[PDB]
Amino acid sequence: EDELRVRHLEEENRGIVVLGINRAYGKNSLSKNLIKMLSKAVDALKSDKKVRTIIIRSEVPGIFCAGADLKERAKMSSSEVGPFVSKIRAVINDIANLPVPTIAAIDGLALGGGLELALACDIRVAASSAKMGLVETKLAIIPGGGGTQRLPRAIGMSLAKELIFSARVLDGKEAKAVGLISHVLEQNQEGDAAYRKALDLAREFLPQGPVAMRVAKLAINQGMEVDLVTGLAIEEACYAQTIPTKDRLEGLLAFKEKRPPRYKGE
Amino acid sequence: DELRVRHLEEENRGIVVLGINRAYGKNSLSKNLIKMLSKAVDALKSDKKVRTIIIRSEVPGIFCAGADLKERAKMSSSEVGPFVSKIRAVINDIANLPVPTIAAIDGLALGGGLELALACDIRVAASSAKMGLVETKLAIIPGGGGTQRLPRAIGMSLAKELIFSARVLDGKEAKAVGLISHVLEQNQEGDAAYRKALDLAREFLPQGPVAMRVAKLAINQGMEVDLVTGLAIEEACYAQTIPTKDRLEGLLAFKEKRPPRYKGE
Amino acid sequence: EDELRVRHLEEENRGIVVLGINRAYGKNSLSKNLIKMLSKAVDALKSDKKVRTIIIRSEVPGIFCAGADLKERAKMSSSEVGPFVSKIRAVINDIANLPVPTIAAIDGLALGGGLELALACDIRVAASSAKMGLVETKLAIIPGGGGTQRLPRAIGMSLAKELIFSARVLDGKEAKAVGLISHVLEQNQEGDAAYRKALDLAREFLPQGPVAMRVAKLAINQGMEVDLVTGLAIEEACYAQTIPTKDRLEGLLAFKEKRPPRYKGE
Amino acid sequence: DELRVRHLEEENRGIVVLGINRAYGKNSLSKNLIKMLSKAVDALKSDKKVRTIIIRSEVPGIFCAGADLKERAKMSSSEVGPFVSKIRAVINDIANLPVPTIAAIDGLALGGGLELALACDIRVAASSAKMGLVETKLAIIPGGGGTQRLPRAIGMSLAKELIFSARVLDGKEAKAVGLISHVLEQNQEGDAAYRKALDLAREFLPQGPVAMRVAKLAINQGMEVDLVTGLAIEEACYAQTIPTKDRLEGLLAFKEKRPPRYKGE
Amino acid sequence: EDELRVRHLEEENRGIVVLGINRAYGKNSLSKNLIKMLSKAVDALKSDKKVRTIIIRSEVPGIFCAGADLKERAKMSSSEVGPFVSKIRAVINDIANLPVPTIAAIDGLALGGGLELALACDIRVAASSAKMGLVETKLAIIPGGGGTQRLPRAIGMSLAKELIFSARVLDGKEAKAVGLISHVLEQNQEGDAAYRKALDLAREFLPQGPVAMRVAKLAINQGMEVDLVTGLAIEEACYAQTIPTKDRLEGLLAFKEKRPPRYKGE
Amino acid sequence: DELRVRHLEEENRGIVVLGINRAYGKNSLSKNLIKMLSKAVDALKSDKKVRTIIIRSEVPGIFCAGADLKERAKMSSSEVGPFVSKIRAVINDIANLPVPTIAAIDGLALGGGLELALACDIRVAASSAKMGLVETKLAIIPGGGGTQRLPRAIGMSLAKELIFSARVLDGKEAKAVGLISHVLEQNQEGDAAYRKALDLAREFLPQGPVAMRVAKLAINQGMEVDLVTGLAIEEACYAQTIPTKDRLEGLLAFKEKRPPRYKGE
Repeated sequence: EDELRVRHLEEENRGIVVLGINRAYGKNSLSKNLIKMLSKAVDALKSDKKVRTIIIRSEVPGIFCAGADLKERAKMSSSEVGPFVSKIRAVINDIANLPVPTIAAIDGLALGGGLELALACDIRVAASSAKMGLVETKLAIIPGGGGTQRLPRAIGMSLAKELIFSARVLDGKEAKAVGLISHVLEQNQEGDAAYRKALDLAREFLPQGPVAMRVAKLAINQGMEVDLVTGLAIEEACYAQTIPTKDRLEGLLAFKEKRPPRYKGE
Repeated sequence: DELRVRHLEEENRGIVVLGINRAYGKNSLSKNLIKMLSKAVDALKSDKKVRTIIIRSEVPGIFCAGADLKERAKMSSSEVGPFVSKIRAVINDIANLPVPTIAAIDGLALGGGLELALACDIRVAASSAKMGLVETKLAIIPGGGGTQRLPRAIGMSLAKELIFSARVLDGKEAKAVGLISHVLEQNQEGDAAYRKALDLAREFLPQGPVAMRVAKLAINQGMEVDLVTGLAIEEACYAQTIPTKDRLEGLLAFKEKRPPRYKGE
Repeated sequence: EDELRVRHLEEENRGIVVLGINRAYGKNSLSKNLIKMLSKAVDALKSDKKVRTIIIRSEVPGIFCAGADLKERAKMSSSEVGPFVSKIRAVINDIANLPVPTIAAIDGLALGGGLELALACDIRVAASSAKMGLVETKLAIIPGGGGTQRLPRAIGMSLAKELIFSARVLDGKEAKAVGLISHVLEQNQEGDAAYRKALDLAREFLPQGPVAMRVAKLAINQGMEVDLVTGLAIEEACYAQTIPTKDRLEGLLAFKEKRPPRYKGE
Repeated sequence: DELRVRHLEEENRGIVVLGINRAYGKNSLSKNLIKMLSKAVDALKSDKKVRTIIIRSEVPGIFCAGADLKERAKMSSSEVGPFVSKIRAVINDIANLPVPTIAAIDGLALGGGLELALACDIRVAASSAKMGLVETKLAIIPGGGGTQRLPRAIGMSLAKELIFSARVLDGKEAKAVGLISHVLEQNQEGDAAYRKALDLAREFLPQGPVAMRVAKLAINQGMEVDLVTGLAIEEACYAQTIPTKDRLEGLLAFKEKRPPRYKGE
Repeated sequence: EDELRVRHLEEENRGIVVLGINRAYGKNSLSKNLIKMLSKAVDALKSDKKVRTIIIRSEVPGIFCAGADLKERAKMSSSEVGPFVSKIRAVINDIANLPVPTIAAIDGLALGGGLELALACDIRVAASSAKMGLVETKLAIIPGGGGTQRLPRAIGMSLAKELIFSARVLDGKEAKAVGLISHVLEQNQEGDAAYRKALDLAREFLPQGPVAMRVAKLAINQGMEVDLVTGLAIEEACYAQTIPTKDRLEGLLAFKEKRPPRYKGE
Repeated sequence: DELRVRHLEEENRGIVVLGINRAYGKNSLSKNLIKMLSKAVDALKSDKKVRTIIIRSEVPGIFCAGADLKERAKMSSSEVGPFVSKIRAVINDIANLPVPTIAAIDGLALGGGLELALACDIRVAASSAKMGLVETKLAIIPGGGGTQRLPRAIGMSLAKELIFSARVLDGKEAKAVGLISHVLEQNQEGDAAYRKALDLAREFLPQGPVAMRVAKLAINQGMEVDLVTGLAIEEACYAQTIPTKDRLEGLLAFKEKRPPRYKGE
């Protein structure tokens, strides 16, 4: 439906695919269709084995994603609200589980599902003028896209609570100071400084073992949600997966022959 | 009495202040203060109008110096364990208070005192405030949840060092390690943190009471289990806001470009 | 052997035992023998009852521990790498479980197992010029010394992922900003500034009650890996252990007589 | 035609049956049956009327022999991992269906077939039905969630023995070790388990739909976390039934001494 | 008043404390008042020092507890229900946490709260003709006294689901068969068959060391709800508490002098 | 000399037996016996050829009575705990052995004895054999993992009663409460369980050793975390058997209608 565009970058960006929300008419809000195309796209990248890094961004300057579409919501019966929100929550959770490194490039507004979707990404970067927050309580509801879970895990319980309790919106610098994002940027002429940084950062990921990068992501993600000892067991099992791989050997041979490894993800 | 409870009014209505007032014992956690604090906390649990609670001291220069040492000296070994557990219990009840909580540290917060603050959702302290857990200097350990909440709030490393060294920090340092959310210059009235607390509390009053309560649950409960279960807890908590009158007011208020009128239902 | 030295300091520093890696010829890499010696050293202190605090450092300037010895690994078959690496993960985890406070003095390079060895310590102190990181992904593998579990817990999932995905190395300054270390300082002409500071901090731990210090480490370490309610029960059971000790009485007396306590560790 | 999804009527109205019909190849979890199955299970997650789901086979003697060995030999190791995970995935969705699920074992249930059965809430089998996880005899392990659900259903010890030995049990034995709740003697038609599963589902139909679904959520989620968190999950689940019309109907019906008639809301 | 009575058995039962429910006109239902009285009694006993075992039973023949009072519920605005139910769930959990061993003597009907209270006890004993179950789904609600939690734990998930789903009611015999109870016996001419058996069982616990018995309960209850490794640490910290006890040496001494132990709870 | 490590052969090739020979002490866990047990179990972890381990007593009528009371009464406060932790640490190492473990209870198994058995994957015991955890009668509590393994093995309620009453059971009773998986009648040789253990152990020899190892891993680890993470571990483990030569052999043997020839790798 054009609102979502999945691009597979070429040349020096080979290995990086991009997901760009494009829906100005609705401030990139999460409409019933946008999460289907989104869900559709995500399920596809799951299996896509040639991908090495996924960037999520907006093609509408000044806006990343305003969250759920309040308009469509007012037309939903109480017995329909829950199911729809849960759908939002699940598509975002699917994003948090994408096989490869993920980067959310915030160049504009990002509220509710907008920020929540970015919270599902591994790393977040934003212009200093970008605005983001979870303002659900002001509407007598709560973040329904995992924000009640990922925000506290990302910036700490106390700060996440203050933000949700006050439904306060932060700008790039504030977000960076609280830890919400790793890199804060200075918006440029075309309003894509964040996306730009994301591209650069992603390139730093391309030269590594595709198989290593994935199990490493698994070890980190799964292990953080269980006791450390079990977490250690998970690392061992992820590491085991890198042993019978060619890249493991192509890497040891790359340094012998003093040259950039030619990993294949094998 | 040694514990004051007051429901603020007007532009502060919806804020309940728990004020410790035992200048005599430096606000130490005595058997009585603990008994009263417990009643206070359980009552508030049921209160339907409270939208935020502030825990502060009504004695300048002191927040709470932890457990009363004069009493401990008169306790038999078979009494100590149960007593400290009674303390750990109340602190945890305070940690589970329904509405948002804010500790206003304008004085010395040691052991039980600091642990009480750690049980609150947010902490604000004056620059000159001194806080810390120095139990190891006494051959014991934090028994009010400190060994648990401290590492959770500032991280294992920083929390361990503080416990191992039994180091006391000031407001500036606590802000640096993330022990508190807001630090500020103590005013001449000796209630800087308290004032700031009030300004921050007011920022909570406008939100849907139901939403605020289950939002706290989703957070407090979600953090202590795996993310997937947390997401389920989030769904269950959201579910409760859907069939509320406030959720509609929220949408309507938006549609009529006006401030919402939430009633907690 | 001179490979791993164990210094039981005394008088003024009594209670402090230091572990110094001394494999200058191999950048202090975690060789087969070093592991075996390190393991024995740990297990030894694991029960030593005099100890009050352990410090892990290098006696080779500019180098802390380069991590796994890339050389021995070269002479390993795929059916052996796993077991070996798991052996490392086990010793490093043994270090994490030492009964007393542990400090890692970093006055030089800390990569892979080396940085992981430090993460297993309670406190990390380094010189702003010291470099550290987990570069496994560049070689097509992942941190096998517990790094996938300890790096996200110490500096947060997002940054931890960025450092591992990009295989970036940091200096003390950056490590301080990311929260990787708790103390950073300028290197001295002796190249042992971290050690100096580490030793100073260990001294602050000496006056405290020994039994109380150990159960406090158990409570914190253990409670951090289960729901908070259980941690509270764990705190309770750890505290109960200080109740009938002589030290606790000595503590209340010292306070009464307004004097310094004489803790015997019982 | 390979996958029949029927919405029964009459006294069984509210029961949805999913029958695997591929005698062609002993109902093996092939690339196709999987896609169709996933489509089916997904569809059911949103099925507003269903009150209980029964999974059975329409090929006498065979339930589901598990992963398609024929296909497995055609895929490179680079394709194995994914497909096996796809299985584990669809079976996991079956485990989280909103309503009560019943697996009727009237035939051979091996590997994925038995793992599919463990994803259901309740299992019933004919005494002559053979079931098991024999993965080890093929140098692999159960990849349909078997290593997790079997230990959970029958306990560690027994589950390990069954998996270490790759031993196949019969209805009676399966019933002996707890692998199933209901065993009965097979019949001429070869559908005794299915028939029993129907009479079990009918017992479920009369209860309030909402409470039933949230009851399942509370049970499934609470079991995978500490008891305390689980009690909070319970509370949040219970809360969702308070504001329902069915809840008042229940009390209304009790007052009038009549059977309640729940509509979901 | 006497709607709940606490008896401190003496003679050969000294140490045993019977908690009986005497509220016949409401089938020992959990009303505001009984819940309150019950909570105080429970709280009190929680700090009682001479208790060795607590037995919970009904003073009314043919009835244990029919759960919440439908009467009060009918007269209860929705915003009042959630709070009142959590209060039953909380008290039942305090019961689950009592210091010493607890036994539920089911001599009559045990429905909802009643059965849930019984599940909060460590051991359940019931007359063969006793009726027990959770029928909440028949009322469009779910168990709210812990049932969705304690039933699956006690008898397994599959069996727990089927009982809840069909809202089936079992008898003493059928309860023993599914593991809902540990001991089942034919009723007597007094109607206190389960109680008499519970007394005989309670007596078996008396000769043991009070402290050990307690920390043992802590270790079992707490370690069960967390990973085993952490569970093993909780056992360590609980064992530790028996080491400095005088009773520990009594057991040893009593053994040497080949004679019965005389423990005094310290 | 008091602990016999023996690698059987011919028909039993692959099985190794841990023999506790120490009648001059009822096989009590002495600081020295533990020493050896730890070193033997530490080496078995690296043994490539081992496919199954069997812990047995070479002393008839006695399996293991636990820690040696005598040495204990010669230990000061400070030594007890450290020592008991050594028992718990080894028994735990045992529980973590890479391959299947079968405990042959042909005689009295108490305290550390039963706890040593609880650490094995499967427990086989004579009908006359006696086993229990009687620590509470000694004013202490199970210190080899019993407060944890027993409750997970036979249920919380039963485990509580066995530990609270500190009663002893006989093979028959152990069977009905799930404490053991197999019960026999003791023979003239006084080694009934052992024999069963071997027969049972023979059923394991053929399966893929790699699959076997990662199967125990998945089961042991998944049972202690949430189900969802449990499935992840299973995937990660299934992953390890994919690139092996054994898996291919499995598909080949089947194809060529012949028994599988597995050999790790």
